[PDB]
Amino acid sequence: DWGYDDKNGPEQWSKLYPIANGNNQSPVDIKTSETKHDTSLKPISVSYNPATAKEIINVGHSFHVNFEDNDNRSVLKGGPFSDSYRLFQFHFHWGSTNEHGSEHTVDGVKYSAELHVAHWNSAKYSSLAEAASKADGLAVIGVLMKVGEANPKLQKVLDALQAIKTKGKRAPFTNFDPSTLLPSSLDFWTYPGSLTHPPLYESVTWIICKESISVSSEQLAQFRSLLSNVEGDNAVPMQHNNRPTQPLKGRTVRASF
Ligand SMILES: NS(=O)(=O)c1ccc(NC(=O)NCCNCc2ccc(F)cc2)cc1
Ligand SMILES: [Zn+2]
Repeated sequence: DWGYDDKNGPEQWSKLYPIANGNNQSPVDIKTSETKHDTSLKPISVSYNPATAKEIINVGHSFHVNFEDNDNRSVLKGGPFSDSYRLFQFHFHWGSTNEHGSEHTVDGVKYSAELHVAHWNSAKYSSLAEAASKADGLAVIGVLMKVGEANPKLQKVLDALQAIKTKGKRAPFTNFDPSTLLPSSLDFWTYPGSLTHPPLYESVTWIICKESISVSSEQLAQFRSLLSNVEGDNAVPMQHNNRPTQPLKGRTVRASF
């Protein structure tokens, strides 16, 4: 089993998953003086149906909000993509304290948390399971979360956590459009990368928003009060789940702006 402890964490993942030392690993530090503006990048277009929201689940190291993905009711288009990508999940990463928590960094600056909105290429593949290992299979929007004022748009998510406190618990999570969590501007960086935890597939086209969203210190505390243990065991809070940034290995981060 992999995790984020010193024994099973990011620094040891390569033992079980050798791709952890690959050439397209995520997250990365975005150095803005080295980004390349691309005039061929179109605007990001998201159109999500709130009826596709399905379920929230404690997965031990984090929690996931999953969506019905049987059709194109909820899609991401534009940016670097010619294909439509179907929403299937969003989740967060956070750190042990406010000073860190994001996965991507910008000019070395660490933010308090990071939102990931994940999609799969339904123009080319028939399912998430098929798409997840293909180089053009996944598209994930990352939004950096800067500690400050409480973010009211997180409210439904935060209010749901008390029903999935321990590992494996799950509950209906319906009628929610996660485009309400995105920043007002969708100016972005993009680069070819990977899942940020095992199985670390190098299948993700990343879309990192330039604008951050807010989160309060107490809202972050609610994430960290989720438990990684199963019901009845000694409580083990989910203190953190962000991977360190990884070498670019010659990749180009492109800017839409
Ligand atoms: N933090 S993140 O990079 O946004 C991020 C991290 C992890 C995920 N999870 C997945 O992608 N699960 C797909 C796994 N499907 C089973 C499977 C697929 C292929 C295969 F060969 C064997 C089994 C999503 C986003
Ligand atoms: Zn993630």
